[PDB]
Amino acid sequence: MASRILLNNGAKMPILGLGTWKSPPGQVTEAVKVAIDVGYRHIDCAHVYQNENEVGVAIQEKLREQVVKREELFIVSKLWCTYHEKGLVKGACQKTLSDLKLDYLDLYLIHWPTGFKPGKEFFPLDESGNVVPSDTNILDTWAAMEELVDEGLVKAIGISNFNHLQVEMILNKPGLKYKPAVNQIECHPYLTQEKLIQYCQSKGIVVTAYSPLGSPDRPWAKPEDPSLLEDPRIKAIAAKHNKTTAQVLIRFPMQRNLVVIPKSVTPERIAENFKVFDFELSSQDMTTLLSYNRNWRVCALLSCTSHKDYPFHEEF
Ligand SMILES: NC(=O)c1ccc[n+]([C@@H]2O[C@H](COP(=O)([O-])OP(=O)(O)OC[C@H]3O[C@@H](n4cnc5c(N)ncnc54)[C@H](OP(=O)(O)O)[C@@H]3O)[C@@H](O)[C@H]2O)c1
Ligand SMILES: C#CCNC(=O)c1ccc(F)cc1OCC(=O)O
Repeated sequence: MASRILLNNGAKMPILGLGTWKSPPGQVTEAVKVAIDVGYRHIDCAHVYQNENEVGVAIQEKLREQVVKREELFIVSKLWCTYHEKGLVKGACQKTLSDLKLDYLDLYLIHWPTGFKPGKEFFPLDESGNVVPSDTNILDTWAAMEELVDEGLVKAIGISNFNHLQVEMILNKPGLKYKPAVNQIECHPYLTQEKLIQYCQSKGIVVTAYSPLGSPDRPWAKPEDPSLLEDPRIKAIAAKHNKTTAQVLIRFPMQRNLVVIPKSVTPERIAENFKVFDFELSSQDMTTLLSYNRNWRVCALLSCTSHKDYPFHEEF
């Protein structure tokens, strides 16, 4: 298992990164510092997570300390839905750069295919509670992303939560200048994504798996929901390999040629989660884990199910 995967922009991306959604601002600086100390070279960020300033403090301190060089880091962020407008994309990217203390991003993603009305609110609602859309389409937003590459602000651009028809729309864009490098999607044994993964990989687009542990800290969790970390079938595979259940859940996408971004703010778990380059799941193990699919989503974007670009009506 090599540590990096080659992207279609010619750059290499570390296959294991640190997630930062829900990482409290008072804990995430330490989390990222510890992560870099124990070997992480890829951090997954987003403006909407409201903690990029604090992530940036950690990155900058480790650069200043010469623990790592900037070229050895792979920093990812995402354009939020209220910034899909041509005239807002650069400023959104620049705000993220300023917060992260960087002069470029390694990868910048369209966070969701759905554009929302610009303004202070991340989810602008009408008087009845539906998200208020933007009229700006996926293709014009993509053109704005391409401009960021040409201005030196980002080294690669990609997409997140795009279904295969939406990926296809970009690939078929008239005058397409840069193909998406990455599609970041939810993926774990309860949402195995075989169809979408195959499609993206066949087009040379690298897939990043989010919520690989099933996001037990997701704010809308309910007691009756399935739980990957507590699934005795997965625990059994972990026990056989003398690893933790989380380590199995992280190794699983790695062996499918995916990038994976487990989140933790717990120093011991941050270190644990990185120790996944010392064992191999068998083909049988992999197929067994795949068999647990139930099309269950942590992130279903439920306030946007009527948006013209809602991604999850399509089968994949
Ligand atoms: N593009 C998108 O739309 C999108 C959507 C969702 C997520 N993401 C990205 O993907 C990252 C990962 O997804 P996620 O945050 O939803 O959830 P996740 O990585 O599947 O799970 C995070 C949870 O697992 C716990 N955990 C971590 N390591 C553990 C271990 N070794 N043993 C037991 N529990 C462990 C964490 O606890 P502690 O932190 O307390 O240790 C936290 O509660 C996000 O942080 C974000 O960067 C992107
Ligand atoms: C379900 C769903 C869609 N996402 C959200 O509602 C959301 C909102 C804010 C945030 F910080 C993370 C959020 O979810 C994770 C993400 O989108 O990266």
